[PDB]
Amino acid sequence: SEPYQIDIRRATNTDAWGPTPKHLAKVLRNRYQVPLYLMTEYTLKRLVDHIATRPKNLYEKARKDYVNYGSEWRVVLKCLVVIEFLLLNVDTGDELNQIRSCLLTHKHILTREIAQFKVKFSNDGKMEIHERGIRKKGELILQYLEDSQFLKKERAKNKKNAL
Repeated sequence: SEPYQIDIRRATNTDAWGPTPKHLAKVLRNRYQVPLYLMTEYTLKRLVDHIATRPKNLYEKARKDYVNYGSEWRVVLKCLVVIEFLLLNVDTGDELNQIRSCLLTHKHILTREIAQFKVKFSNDGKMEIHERGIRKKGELILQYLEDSQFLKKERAKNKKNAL
């Protein structure tokens, strides 16, 4: 119910389209009122909660109600897009360190859950490409955490057309 949470939810909704540049900018502007640690943590919690809501097998698939069935992969991918966007766009020092500390605290999400991610079913038959997309985004985030110099340069490149 907090404003930053509504913004993150908009950016990471189950809709087929988005996030737009404006959605991401809106999430980012919460840094003037909310710590980056919390923005990062809520993004991870949404990611985890939407991974957990999926059925394990056909028995539970048929018996749990499961709104968003076959489109949960989108929330997962968009949450990773938000994390990548924050890493590239927040200020050096306090803001960036807060994101990184939150990700490191929960590093298993990247090193296990995302690394091993499977999309069993998606509504358009394209499970393979969605799975690949998610693992790739997870890989990029891990690279940013593993190689500070790469992250530093990408952040500098990201400013080239800032205005």
